[PDB]
Amino acid sequence: MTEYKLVVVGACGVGKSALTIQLIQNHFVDEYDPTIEDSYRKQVVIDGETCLLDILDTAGQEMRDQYMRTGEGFLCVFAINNTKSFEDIHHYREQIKRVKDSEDVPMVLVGNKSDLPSRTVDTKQAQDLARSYGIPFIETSAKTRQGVDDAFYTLVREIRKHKEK
Ligand SMILES: CCC(=O)N1CC2(CCN(c3nc(NC4CCN(C)CC4)nc4c(F)c(-c5c(C)ccc6[nH]ncc56)c(Cl)cc34)CC2)C1
Ligand SMILES: Nc1nc2c(ncn2[C@@H]2O[C@H](COP(=O)(O)OP(=O)(O)O)[C@@H](O)[C@H]2O)c(=O)[nH]1
Ligand SMILES: [Mg+2]
Repeated sequence: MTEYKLVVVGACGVGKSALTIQLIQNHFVDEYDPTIEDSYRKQVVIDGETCLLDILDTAGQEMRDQYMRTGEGFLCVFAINNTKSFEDIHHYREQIKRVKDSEDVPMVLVGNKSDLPSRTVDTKQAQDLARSYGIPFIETSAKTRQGVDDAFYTLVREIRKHKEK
């Protein structure tokens, strides 16, 4: 069983906890406690490989540098109806680059809440940013579970592309 250490980063309220809960439990949580920062496991077969995913759901206030230093891949999450959350991505990416001392860190940009009407961040802005960074862009809904598996599996794939597993 190969382990993958994943970290989910991004602003409060973008749906980090809700995505993580969906992947594991196939349940959408309407409110999940914003101060619960924890680590979750999921055994999944991806491309004929039994993976044990170790997902840190970041939370709390602004041991951290430990998961950040050793995490193999990062989900950088904004909400499509939260312009500030999107603007914040630059900071998360910068800081991840710093800790890894690398422009090439396995990462996926996730634009969540795709079910909500009238996005304030359009797919073009999100694609432009992902392209600049050399990373995939995936739109999700934790509410409906759409793109949720795609985000996490694509991250596992970006990790493999970077390093032997
Ligand atoms: C509602 C509760 C919830 O859901 N939360 C998730 C939550 C968001 C706030 N968080 C962070 N915020 C800020 N800074 C600010 C100031 C100005 N900007 C523009 C935006 C935020 N920096 C952060 C940061 F640098 C890192 C980080 C990175 C990337 C890389 C290596 C690292 N080593 N050590 C920290 C760190 C991490 Cl991991 C989080 C925050 C932490 C975790 C709280
Ligand atoms: N419509 C909708 N609401 C969502 C989605 N993801 C999360 N939410 C809601 O947005 C709020 C913040 O979600 P949460 O998962 O706690 O975000 P976090 O602060 O980044 O962990 C919660 O009320 C969720 O129910 C989504 O895809 N769609
Ligand atoms: Mg949370």
